[PDB]
Amino acid sequence: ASGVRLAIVASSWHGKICDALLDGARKVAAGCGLDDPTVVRVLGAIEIPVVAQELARNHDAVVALGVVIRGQTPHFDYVCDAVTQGLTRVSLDSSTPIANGVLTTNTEEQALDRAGLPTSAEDKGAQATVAALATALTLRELRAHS
Amino acid sequence: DASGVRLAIVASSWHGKICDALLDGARKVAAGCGLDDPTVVRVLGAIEIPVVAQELARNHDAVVALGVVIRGQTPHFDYVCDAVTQGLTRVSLDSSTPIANGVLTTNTEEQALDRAGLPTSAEDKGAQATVAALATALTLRELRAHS
Amino acid sequence: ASGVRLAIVASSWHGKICDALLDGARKVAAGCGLDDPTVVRVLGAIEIPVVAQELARNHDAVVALGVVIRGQTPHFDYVCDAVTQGLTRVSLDSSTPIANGVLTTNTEEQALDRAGLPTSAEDKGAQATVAALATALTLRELRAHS
Amino acid sequence: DASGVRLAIVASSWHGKICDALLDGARKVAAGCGLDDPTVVRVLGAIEIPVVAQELARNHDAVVALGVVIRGQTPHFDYVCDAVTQGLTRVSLDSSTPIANGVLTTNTEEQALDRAGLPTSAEDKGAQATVAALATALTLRELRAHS
Amino acid sequence: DASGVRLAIVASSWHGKICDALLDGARKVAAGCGLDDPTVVRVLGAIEIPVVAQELARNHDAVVALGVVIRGQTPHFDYVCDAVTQGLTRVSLDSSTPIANGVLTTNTEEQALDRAGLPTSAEDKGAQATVAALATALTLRELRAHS
Ligand SMILES: O=c1[nH]c(=O)c2[nH]c(=O)n(C[C@@H](O)[C@H](O)[C@H](O)CO)c2[nH]1
Ligand SMILES: O=c1[nH]c(=O)c2[nH]c(=O)n(C[C@@H](O)[C@H](O)[C@H](O)CO)c2[nH]1
Ligand SMILES: O=c1[nH]c(=O)c2[nH]c(=O)n(C[C@@H](O)[C@H](O)[C@H](O)CO)c2[nH]1
Ligand SMILES: O=c1[nH]c(=O)c2[nH]c(=O)n(C[C@@H](O)[C@H](O)[C@H](O)CO)c2[nH]1
Ligand SMILES: O=c1[nH]c(=O)c2[nH]c(=O)n(C[C@@H](O)[C@H](O)[C@H](O)CO)c2[nH]1
Ligand SMILES: [K+]
Ligand SMILES: [K+]
Ligand SMILES: [K+]
Ligand SMILES: [K+]
Ligand SMILES: [K+]
Ligand SMILES: [K+]
Ligand SMILES: [K+]
Ligand SMILES: [K+]
Ligand SMILES: [K+]
Repeated sequence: ASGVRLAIVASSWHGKICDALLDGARKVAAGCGLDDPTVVRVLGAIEIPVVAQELARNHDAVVALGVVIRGQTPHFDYVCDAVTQGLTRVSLDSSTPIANGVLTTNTEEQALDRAGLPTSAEDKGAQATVAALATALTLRELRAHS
Repeated sequence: DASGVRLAIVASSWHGKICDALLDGARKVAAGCGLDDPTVVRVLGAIEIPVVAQELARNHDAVVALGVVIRGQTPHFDYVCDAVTQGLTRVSLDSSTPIANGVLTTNTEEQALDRAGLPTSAEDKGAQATVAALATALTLRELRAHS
Repeated sequence: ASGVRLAIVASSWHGKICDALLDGARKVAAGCGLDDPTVVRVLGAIEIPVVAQELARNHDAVVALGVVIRGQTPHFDYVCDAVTQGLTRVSLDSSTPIANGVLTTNTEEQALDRAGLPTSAEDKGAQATVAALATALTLRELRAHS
Repeated sequence: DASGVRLAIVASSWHGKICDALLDGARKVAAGCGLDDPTVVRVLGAIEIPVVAQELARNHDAVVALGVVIRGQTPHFDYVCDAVTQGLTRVSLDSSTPIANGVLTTNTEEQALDRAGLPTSAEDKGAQATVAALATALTLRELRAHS
Repeated sequence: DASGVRLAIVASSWHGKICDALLDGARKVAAGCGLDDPTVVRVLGAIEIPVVAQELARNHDAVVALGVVIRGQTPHFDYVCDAVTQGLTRVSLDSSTPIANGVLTTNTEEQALDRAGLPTSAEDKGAQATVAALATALTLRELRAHS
């Protein structure tokens, strides 16, 4: 996976968790032979798909990272619905893997357990990057060459 | 700073007070970021927002949507919100322009007041949405083509 | 408001309420100077989007009126889902406001109370027309002239 | 009259008895409206309906989709009905052709029988879906260009 | 005899044993139908399927999608299923190609095992998806232009 162009875009709402998710992503890339990928920051999860649409015109793969926790209003449902619609529409418009590494949890302890911190049980940020990179290599084999 | 961006705000009128509070907080962030007079447009309900926002998109770098939708005794709450979701998301990708979602979705009237930026409110979503739109407009400019 | 082309498309399912909706829309059209709007009838709410798509080709605003009441099956949810997706896609393809005056209630007494009958609480049929006319008048001032 | 309209019907196969009962009511209405032999095509499941409906819309004025989806023990039910709702809605507007939704969504099997047009049923949705398609086509015919 | 049709299969890897069980059933239906060597591609997750299926569609008459999504402790379940539903439905209509939906969605692991087609399973949904893709392909072939 040395010749694949990778991009990462991560939101900033709930800072501590997002930094953990970006850390797993970066570590997976460097171990797979990719030094410095393109990393872009945004404020919220709803602003992700419009930045990924721009990034897909120059890269082989995009990894989107975020965290959305349930509150006391039905606001949770609609923030997650946009990300679902947006990323799916960007993937098929540009024929590029967009990996969804956006966490959707009920409590904030669950979000901490899936970010890849010292005592976490999981790192879905690392999973997402492996997902994007493997797909990119697959598309390269299936396409016109040699 | 964000002095060079073209910004538009579109806000509905259903529930006057809360809408007037959301517009107030949005205007204060715009002014503090260097933008004195943005394009402000009023509409009746939240369903009319996406079509007006599509018009603003072909002349602006950032569009901010403001409104309030409170749950009644019929499932009418669900489908008003569903319309705003699909509309604002499709507009954003057709025009390659960030559209901020600052339309409140609450169960009670108290909650809606508490997130509107009034004297004794817990937060202001209208101010939050305007920061979301300007910052994403500045990012796209850096990513896009310049000398 | 007299220079506005206005089309109204009303469903037939639950006849009594539909005619109450349609006459509320008529009164507020006539009061705003528009004596004779284009009125088209359809049977089910599902058939509204396709007819509105046609009416958008030579009108400034379209109003959609209907009634959907919940039964013993999840059928209620999918009828509303179609209406939501259709009118949203019709408004954005033709850059025309399409007012959503389709009533969605749990019991029948609720749908009567929102129809604008002699002793009802309010009239959503009139509200939807004011919504279309005002938005049409807004798009007029924003667009090219003179 | 109403005999100038060309009609197409696509019905899935999942659940034997009920699909045939839906097609029967559809067939009765068409012949009663002057249309003796409409284009009938069979598919396996409800997910395969949209893609055949897209093909039939290229030389027909109206298309009727028929089928049955009954709830099981997994959330599978929700996602079969989403694909049908999304698919047909896209097809109807792409081709500017009415696509009638006569696919049943029920919690039990006894509910799906009662709405299929059987000897002891309370109603028949297959007949209602066809009427909806023919009427809408005739309306579009009048609204569109003719000498 | 479906010896003429060009078939592609795309199967995710999340939950290894079940994804092997799904693909085994799909290969066997293809082999009995006269199709010896189909195009088999693997991916990591279910979200990754629609984009690989879109590439496969440019060169095949039908595509089969296989995978497993089991519910957890967070609302994550709904959203992974939502993306698969939207993606596949849009791909099938864009390309005018049947895309069979053999991605399992269950509440327990024991339920996903029972519909995969193991030695003691109740059913095999992998085989069911392929039969759906092949039959629809032959139908579109009959409906489309030929001398
Ligand atoms: O196929 C999957 N089944 C699951 O139960 C499950 N849970 C889960 O988190 N994923 C992730 C997978 O769909 C994607 O690789 C990822 O979400 C995209 O970045 C998956 N994938
Ligand atoms: O990433 C987010 N996580 C949340 O829990 C959450 N709650 C919340 O209100 N936002 C805002 C974000 O979705 C948008 O930027 C905002 O709606 C402005 O359009 C976010 N963003
Ligand atoms: O306007 C409707 N209100 C309802 O409560 C209801 N229930 C119901 O089954 N329909 C059918 C109608 O939307 C369509 O004509 C039908 O789906 C056939 O395409 C309708 N229409
Ligand atoms: O902003 C709104 N909040 C609500 O709770 C609510 N409920 C409600 O019925 N409307 C009307 C609005 O969506 C539209 O103007 C109307 O549907 C006409 O198309 C609104 N608007
Ligand atoms: O018509 C159907 N009704 C159901 O309840 C049901 N459940 C179910 O799994 N299918 C399969 C069908 O949607 C597709 O042919 C299958 O998913 C392969 O793409 C169907 N089809
Ligand atoms: K690319
Ligand atoms: K190749
Ligand atoms: K723009
Ligand atoms: K640049
Ligand atoms: K127009
Ligand atoms: K002007
Ligand atoms: K046609
Ligand atoms: K005409
Ligand atoms: K093909």
